[PDB]
Amino acid sequence: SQRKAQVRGLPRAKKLEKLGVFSACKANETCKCNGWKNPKPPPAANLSELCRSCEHPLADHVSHLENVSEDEINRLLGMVVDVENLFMSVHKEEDTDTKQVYFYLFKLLRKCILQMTRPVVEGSLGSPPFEKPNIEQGVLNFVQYKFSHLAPRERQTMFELSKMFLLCLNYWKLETPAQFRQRSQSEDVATYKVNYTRWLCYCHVPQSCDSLPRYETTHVFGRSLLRSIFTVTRRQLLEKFRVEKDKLVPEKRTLILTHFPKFLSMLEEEIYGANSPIWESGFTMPP
Ligand SMILES: [Zn+2]
Ligand SMILES: [Zn+2]
Repeated sequence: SQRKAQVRGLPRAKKLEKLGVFSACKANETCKCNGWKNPKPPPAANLSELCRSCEHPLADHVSHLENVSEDEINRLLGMVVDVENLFMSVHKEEDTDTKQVYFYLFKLLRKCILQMTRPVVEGSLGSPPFEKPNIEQGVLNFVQYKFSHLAPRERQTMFELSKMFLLCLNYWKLETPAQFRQRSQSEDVATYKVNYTRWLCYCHVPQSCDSLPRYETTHVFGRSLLRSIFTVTRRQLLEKFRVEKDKLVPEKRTLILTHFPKFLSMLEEEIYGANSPIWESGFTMPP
């Protein structure tokens, strides 16, 4: 997000050079080049410099940008930075499933710069939302269902803990399907791999690469994903508390220690219990 700020502050000539790298040549009706390649060994390139690949000037790769607005140039530059970022991540990524998603998104964004379009993810994985009621609604229903009768102070503390839990879920990294496979039944794995891919494309990667449409984990998923992940999230949360507790202000420290474990235990019952009412779209409280 800081390399983004820096490139968006450059003179327009330099911005066009950066974009020319990812832009189609229109020197003539037959040139099929998809990007200007600087002929110099690796201050703005002159528009007359000839592409290494196709020998047509930079001008002919960026002429479509001559009259576009400043904000549209900056949107495109954002995609360039995300393309650079995804490219690094693809090469660095050990996990197959993750690497393939990063590579799909890399190609998607590169193609959008080439076509001056807006990215949208597409494939057999479907599009959001994935399940209703979603996690955010389930958790709201849970707080009403179990805690409505508490005194207003204790009730506020549960609400605050619910908001913290939802914020955690929205930034927490899911297990890879390979990790999930090591603790689960083999037939559960294919369904988790679809949800993990959805999660990466719609939720997690867009947090780092904001040219992609961004959806909250807790808004597009529901009980099924929550059943897959919750026991690990819970373990990770309680462990993180053990590590960080003493950096919290004492009021928060005490409240987490004495109310959060039970909140999580009680939510676990509603997540996995066949008989829970909080996952019905019709959920309401008595008058
Ligand atoms: Zn050309
Ligand atoms: Zn070219």
